[PDB]
Amino acid sequence: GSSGSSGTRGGDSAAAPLDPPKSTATRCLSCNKKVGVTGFKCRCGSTFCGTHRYPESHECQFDFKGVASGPSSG
Ligand SMILES: [Zn+2]
Ligand SMILES: [Zn+2]
Repeated sequence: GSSGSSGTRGGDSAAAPLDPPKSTATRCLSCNKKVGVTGFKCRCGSTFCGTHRYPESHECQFDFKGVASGPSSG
């Protein structure tokens, strides 16, 4: 057996999916990868990694400037 503990309190959390107070973290929205701070915020608010930071890579839910087209992957 071993001893140890880790926890944070406050209003740091910037983006996170609908989850209970049991635990909260920051990960990508497509690869659910630990992005923490390095994460790249998007117009939709969500947080992605340096791989899915761009919109074209991740179907941005937030309607860009309202107008919508929906680019299909040939
Ligand atoms: Zn990602
Ligand atoms: Zn987005």
